[PDB]
Amino acid sequence: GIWQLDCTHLEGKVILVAVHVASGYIEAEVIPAETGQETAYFLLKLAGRWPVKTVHTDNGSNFTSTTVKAACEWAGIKQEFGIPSMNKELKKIIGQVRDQAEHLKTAVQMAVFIHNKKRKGGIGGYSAGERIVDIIAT
Amino acid sequence: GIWQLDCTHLEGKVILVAVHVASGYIEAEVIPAETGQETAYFLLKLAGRWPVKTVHTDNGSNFTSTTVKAACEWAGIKQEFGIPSMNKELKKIIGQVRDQAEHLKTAVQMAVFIHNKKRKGGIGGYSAGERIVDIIAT
Ligand SMILES: C#Cc1oc2ccc(C)cc2c1CC(=O)O
Ligand SMILES: C#Cc1oc2ccc(C)cc2c1CC(=O)O
Repeated sequence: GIWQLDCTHLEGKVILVAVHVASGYIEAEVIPAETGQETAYFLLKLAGRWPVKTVHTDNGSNFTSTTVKAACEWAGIKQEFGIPSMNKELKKIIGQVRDQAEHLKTAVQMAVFIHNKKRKGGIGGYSAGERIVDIIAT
Repeated sequence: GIWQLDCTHLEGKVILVAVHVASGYIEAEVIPAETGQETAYFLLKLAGRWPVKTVHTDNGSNFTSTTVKAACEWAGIKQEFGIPSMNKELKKIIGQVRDQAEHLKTAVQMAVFIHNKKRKGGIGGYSAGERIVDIIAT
């Protein structure tokens, strides 16, 4: 149930990125402007899909949102400070698709798709999408 | 990889619902007004998360959207006509939470959460969320 949440920026829009740490599986979303509400909405969606026990963030923003607090509590997500390359390689894949899409969000989702379905170096072993299912099945 | 897509309506807003047929797992989203684009966006998101091989719909709307067609083709989703209670029991769970939320979409996601994490009749056996992971792990 361990995730990292961070955010990243492109064409002046904010991309929320959750990583399932043991798998490298990602979910992402383009949000209107870093709000408590939208982070809360993304958390509640993610927790309804996967076991989400602990979310690790690297700064204080998410500790100051009333709605994130209520989402955390509603869904039983521990907020934990501290995070003991992803953003970067998702952007490479976004640039290779960017023109195949009117909306930035469609390119973000095409990039999430490829990241989660790819095999590491293109052959053999498991996708991030397969590893997350394999870890939760065990 | 078999899903059903349908849509439903509440407080004058449209809720897109995908069901993984063997599991009963659901994903849902509140969209602005039944567009090709937003259905396409929802499909591309879903396929990046789960194996999505075939989507079954019960009418023609999704066969007339250029963007749905391109999403289908990009992600390798077969669109199939014909669907050989869900909407209804999701609405019961929405009514029990509706007041716990400013936005309808938050109540939809609280209802998706409970539907996917619940056990059938409250004890024993597996949640829809556990069955989808168990079916794909096998
Ligand atoms: C947008 C948004 C949003 O997402 C959430 C997730 C969990 C909880 C308890 C609350 C919210 C809200 C605000 C609300 O609708 O009450
Ligand atoms: C909104 C939206 C949207 O979602 C998609 C999913 C797959 C594909 C090929 C295209 C789109 C678009 C339109 C676009 O951004 O080109």
